[PDB]
Amino acid sequence: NVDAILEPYKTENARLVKENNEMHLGLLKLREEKDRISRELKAYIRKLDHETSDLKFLNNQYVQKVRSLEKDSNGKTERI
Amino acid sequence: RNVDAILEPYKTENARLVKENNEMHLGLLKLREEKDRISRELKAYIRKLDHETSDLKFLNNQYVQKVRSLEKDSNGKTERIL
Repeated sequence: NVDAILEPYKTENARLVKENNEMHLGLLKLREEKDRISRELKAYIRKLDHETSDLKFLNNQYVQKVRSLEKDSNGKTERI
Repeated sequence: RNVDAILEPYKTENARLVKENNEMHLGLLKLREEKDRISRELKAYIRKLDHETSDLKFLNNQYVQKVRSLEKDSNGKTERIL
């Protein structure tokens, strides 16, 4: 009789425990996806941030050469 | 009061599980939005760096063409001197 009184509460509890476990795992799955994504994209950003820095350095290297070659093309006109 | 004492743990635990499940159901929605926001923001910053790279690559070739142009003249002017 006690078992018949308790059965609805034991069934509901089992339903809620199943759901609680599923949601804990779901959150963990999702936080791992977010964590995996963020670290991948942030790494690819660092790779592109290096390429930009190299291209910016190389562009200044050409600016210094253009100023050097323009001085030479001016010295050669003084000689002419 | 003995039936009440037998069911009180399930009544309490069930109420605790419902509260937690509701909070985690919101937690999942909040988390999927955060993941989508993070992904959009980082993928956008990647595109911003992609354009800068393309502009720097185009500008670098523009300097390569000028260096070849200036080197030709700096060679033609030496020939004129001789």
